[PDB]
Amino acid sequence: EDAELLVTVRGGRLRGIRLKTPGGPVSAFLGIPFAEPPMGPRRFLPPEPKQPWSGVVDATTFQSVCYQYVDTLYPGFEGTEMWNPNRELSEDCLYLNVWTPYPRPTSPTPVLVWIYGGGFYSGASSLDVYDGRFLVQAERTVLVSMNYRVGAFGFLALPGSREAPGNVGLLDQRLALQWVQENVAAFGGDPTSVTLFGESAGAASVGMHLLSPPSRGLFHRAVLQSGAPNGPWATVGMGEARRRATQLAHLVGCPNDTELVACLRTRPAQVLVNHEWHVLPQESVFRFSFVPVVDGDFLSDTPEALINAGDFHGLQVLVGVVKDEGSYFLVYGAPGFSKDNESLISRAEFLAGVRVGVPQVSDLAAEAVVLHYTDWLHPEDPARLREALSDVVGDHNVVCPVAQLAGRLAAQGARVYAYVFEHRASTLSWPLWMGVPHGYEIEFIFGIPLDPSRNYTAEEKIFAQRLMRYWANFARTGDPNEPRDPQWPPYTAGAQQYVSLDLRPLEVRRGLRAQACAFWNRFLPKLLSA
Amino acid sequence: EDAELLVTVRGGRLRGIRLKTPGGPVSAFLGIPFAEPPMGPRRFLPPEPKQPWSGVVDATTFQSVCYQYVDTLYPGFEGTEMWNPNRELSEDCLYLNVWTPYPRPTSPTPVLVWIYGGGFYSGASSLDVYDGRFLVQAERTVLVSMNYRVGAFGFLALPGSREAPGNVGLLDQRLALQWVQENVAAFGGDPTSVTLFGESAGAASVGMHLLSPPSRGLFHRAVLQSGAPNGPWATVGMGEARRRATQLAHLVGCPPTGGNDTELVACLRTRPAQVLVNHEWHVLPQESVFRFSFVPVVDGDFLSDTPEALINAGDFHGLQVLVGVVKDEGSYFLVYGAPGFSKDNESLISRAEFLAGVRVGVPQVSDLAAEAVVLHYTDWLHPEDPARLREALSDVVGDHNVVCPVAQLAGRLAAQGARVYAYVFEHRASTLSWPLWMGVPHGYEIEFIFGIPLDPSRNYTAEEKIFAQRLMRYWANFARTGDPNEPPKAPQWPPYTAGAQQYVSLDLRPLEVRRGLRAQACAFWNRFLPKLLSA
Ligand SMILES: *[C@@H]1O[C@H](CO[C@@H]2O[C@@H](C)[C@@H](O)[C@@H](O)[C@@H]2O)[C@@H](O[C@@H]2O[C@H](CO)[C@@H](O)[C@H](O)[C@H]2NC(C)=O)[C@H](O)[C@H]1NC(C)=O
Ligand SMILES: *[C@@H]1O[C@H](CO[C@@H]2O[C@@H](C)[C@@H](O)[C@@H](O)[C@@H]2O)[C@@H](O[C@@H]2O[C@H](CO)[C@@H](O)[C@H](O)[C@H]2NC(C)=O)[C@H](O)[C@H]1NC(C)=O
Ligand SMILES: COc1cc(-c2cc3c(c(=O)o2)C[C@]2(O)[C@@]4(C)C(=O)C=CC(C)(C)[C@]4(O)CC[C@@]2(C)O3)cc(OC)c1OC
Ligand SMILES: COc1cc(-c2cc3c(c(=O)o2)C[C@]2(O)[C@@]4(C)C(=O)C=CC(C)(C)[C@]4(O)CC[C@@]2(C)O3)cc(OC)c1OC
Ligand SMILES: *[C@@H]1O[C@H](CO)[C@@H](O)[C@H](O)[C@H]1NC(C)=O
Repeated sequence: EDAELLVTVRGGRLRGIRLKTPGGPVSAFLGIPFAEPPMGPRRFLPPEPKQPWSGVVDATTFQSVCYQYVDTLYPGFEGTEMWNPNRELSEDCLYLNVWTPYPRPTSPTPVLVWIYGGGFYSGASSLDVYDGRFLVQAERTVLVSMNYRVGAFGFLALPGSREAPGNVGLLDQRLALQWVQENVAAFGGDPTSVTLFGESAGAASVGMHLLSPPSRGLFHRAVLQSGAPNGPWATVGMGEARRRATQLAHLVGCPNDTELVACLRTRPAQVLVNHEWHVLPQESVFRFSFVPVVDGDFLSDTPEALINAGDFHGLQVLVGVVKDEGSYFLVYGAPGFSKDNESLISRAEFLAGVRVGVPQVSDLAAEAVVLHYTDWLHPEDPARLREALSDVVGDHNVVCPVAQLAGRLAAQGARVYAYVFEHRASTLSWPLWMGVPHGYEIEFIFGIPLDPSRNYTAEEKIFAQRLMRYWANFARTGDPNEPRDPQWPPYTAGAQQYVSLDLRPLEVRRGLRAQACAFWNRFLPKLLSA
Repeated sequence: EDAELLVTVRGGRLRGIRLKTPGGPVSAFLGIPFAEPPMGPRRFLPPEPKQPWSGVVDATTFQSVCYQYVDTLYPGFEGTEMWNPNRELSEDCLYLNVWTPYPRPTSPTPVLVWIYGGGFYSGASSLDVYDGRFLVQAERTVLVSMNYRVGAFGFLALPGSREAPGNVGLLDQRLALQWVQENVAAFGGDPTSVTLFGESAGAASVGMHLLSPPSRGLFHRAVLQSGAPNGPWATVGMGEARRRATQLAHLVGCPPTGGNDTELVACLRTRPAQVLVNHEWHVLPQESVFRFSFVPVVDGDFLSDTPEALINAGDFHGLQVLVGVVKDEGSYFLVYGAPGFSKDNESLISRAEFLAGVRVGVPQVSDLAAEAVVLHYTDWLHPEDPARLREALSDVVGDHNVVCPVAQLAGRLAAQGARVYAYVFEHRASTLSWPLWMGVPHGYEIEFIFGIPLDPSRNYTAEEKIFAQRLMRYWANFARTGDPNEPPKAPQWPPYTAGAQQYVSLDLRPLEVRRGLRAQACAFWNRFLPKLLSA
């Protein structure tokens, strides 16, 4: 019996499992319950701490995936399947995972906490691409990831009601962060050095914890990869949340908030999932039905407001984007797009594409998008229209919200590091026209290229090793830099410096699409207010 | 008596003068009356045709400059004085000039008609820079130029009223063109080949003649240099013109505000010309640049609709047009009103001076509109760089007032049947006295088009003399054939079209072909901004 795989936490005793990497073993504790199962009367309610157990919890395998919609746009295709649930779906899904060096560290090790993305409607901590073994072995951190409720289960809100208050998936995350404070020491972790990191909705989540005081006490540094709490998709107001909750009830045949939630509770989970997409008010890309709601509670104001009025002295943040943030989303709703052709759209498709990509704005607002994003010397050229519409969607949803966050944070006391990730994985199965799509930096941050049984090049392995070193340096010190030799300077609102991450050494550049983001961040809001 | 210097026109007999030019003699008939003097009771009224006379009128020197404001921002400075009146001011100013080859052409010769600019408030055909002797000598065309009333005398309007209907300066121009039809043959000119050309307000006037059918019969081709009838400075609506007329009258004590139009006008008629002139600048609604008090008025008469609407709805088959701009359209205007600007320093403005300059440069738009301008003209990697800010303000003013209106005109004329040629004039004259930062300012191609560098007393380089010869050639080729190209191995000037948008650079190097008249910038001014102003 291996004593390194026995741990006792506040609720009871756990048995882990030893895992192999090419660098040596690692200890993992997978499927640790951190909340009571949010089932039956508990659906839509905030999570309750897991009651203590007798005996030994088997923590040797990933637990169930939270109920969520499963992608079937390209059945069997690696590019979609790698994001899909790889364990059975269940509402009993509130488990977290801890990876630690082997043998377990005997002194306080810095903790990385991963929050997965997936539009707040999908994702799982068990996905291969989020495997913590390589980071833990190579950089000697403790790594934690949790499942949190997604879709209606995590974000359906009838604001004001006690039966469906909203933001419960965010409370799932907070609760797991509380669990880490109380229990990570038992694994060698140091509860006083917890770095949060997340991608997409995960990054939006990280930012939300930054802006919510009951969460802010539970971690020390933050990494936001291709996502921001101020993204136009990342939150909804109370009115639109109520409307969507109400449209979901009617689609599944339910009728007073109390009677409405009670009827929703009688419905099989899969039935709610089968109607995921149907509650959005208009045809769109990069929009998700059930997202965090601004109701004065978890967020006391909009993240934009909270960001502008925050003092961020004492915070270090790492943020960044991939080279082609918009491309992936176009195959899921823009007319004329497919992974299976060059998606060389027409001017008319570009224009209908803009209405989809910037949903719910006035025609004047759309015209201003079209103006900014048309090359008026080549207004009708298919390849430029494809790149331009990718830019529209990527800038609006990701790049410019991230730039805004970085600018405000740096100007209000935080030390910010920014990157653009510009390497297209040799193993990437999405077409070449998609460039470096959303999500495709992650396998490199987790050092997945070190897995022998996969097809990455020798250069790609070395690259993954650089990136794990940046991320872990940042977790340990608040600064990604290695000792002097090409340096990664902090991002400031004036100089606006960021680095390109690819196979070549660090290259410093200026401005996160400064001209485009001026439009989205400075001009467009004024237009929308008049 | 010299038979060449004697000519009979419908009105009576004329005696002209024989001018020396470095390439040979030219016959000039300067100061031909074409209207009854718009004096006294005829102030603000449409021009009356000149009554026949007995005997011989001496057309031997330029007549008076029409009453106008005189610039004193830099007294004695060559750059300003070259534009100022060089004859005495008078309301008695409706004279035109004809230059013809000596000996007089035997067969009918194509005619160029010049229309000066100066914001509809200033200018004269007598200026040295508009001397037609060199064009006529080099290219054997007939050149005509006319005076027309400017300022309140030309464009004060109380719309609807008989006593000050507005647009009489444009009617002055039209009467001159009728005179050309009736009389230019007597000088050896061809009334069936008449090409108008003008710069700034003159270019805008040319465009208005295109858009107004009774004018349209009087010429065949048009050249618009750095101006367009659709420019935001070039017309006002009836209400704004009335407001301005009324504030002028009020500033000079008429009536002893508003009232009977007949009475208001009669009171204005008793004021000395100079009294009106002194208050001219004072009626503009806000502090501004590139704005002028009394300009053509859209009243349904001369212009049946806005020039914008007429350009859009018009059929321009059978028409050739040549249009263009200088390299730095906006710079000149900035020293006449934008904070931080001077000809006597580098005008390296602050960001705050830039924002304030935007309000002045784009007057009478919403705050949101101004914000859109700041967004499109700020470099967000260098938002406070003084040199860049100076340049960008120059571009705001140049694009908004000149480049974008001309591009829109060119695109619409091309799309709708006209052969269009477009240019950008990029040579900065060796003799230019304005500071280096202004680059190639508004108005500084004219001296080259008119061949002024051939004038021995002036100190242009030999290359500039060659350049001027090339330019005169294109203009004359265009006037003769509707096509500036040489009827060889010489680089070709391609038509401008709404899709390819090709134009040429004019300078010391040969023709270089380029695409887009500030196409990105102009999409903002011509496509987006108007939609924003509506909403
Ligand atoms: C590129 O493909 C899109 C999408 O098409 C799907 O995948 C293709 C490879 C092929 O199997 C199509 O038949 C599929 O629909 C094409 O867009 C579609 O055009 C059809 C009509 O021709 C229309 O009914 C669909 O709605 C369109 N799909 C979308 C997403 O708008 C597009 O034309 C292809 N581009 C080419 C051929 O250049
Ligand atoms: C550039 O000049 C302008 C305008 O000024 C004139 O010419 C200068 C060469 C110098 O002799 C000035 O004193 C002249 O007035 C400067 O702007 C002016 O500043 C004065 C007071 O200093 C103020 O009353 C005026 O309103 C300003 N004029 C404006 C705003 O148009 C400008 O500061 C000069 N730039 C420099 C010195 O860098
Ligand atoms: C099939 O039905 C539909 C599916 C989608 C749909 C699916 C979708 C996304 C998206 O934006 O829209 C983005 C996405 O979620 C990612 C790209 C994402 O957001 C972030 C990260 C990863 C994991 C890479 C992802 O979840 C991977 C899975 C993705 C592509 O799946 C949209 C629809 O409306 C147009 C729709 O029909 C109404
Ligand atoms: C001194 O009083 C003022 C004068 C002006 C003023 C003067 C002026 C112009 C102009 O845009 O505004 C442009 C101008 O006319 C030209 C550049 C032009 O338009 C076209 C061609 C030429 C001949 C070169 C010009 O007429 C030459 C004379 C110019 C420079 O003179 C503006 C004022 O308001 C800010 C003002 O104060 C109320
Ligand atoms: C203005 O006054 C004159 C008298 O001097 C008169 O003949 C004319 O009809 C009046 N017009 C109007 C509109 O009152």
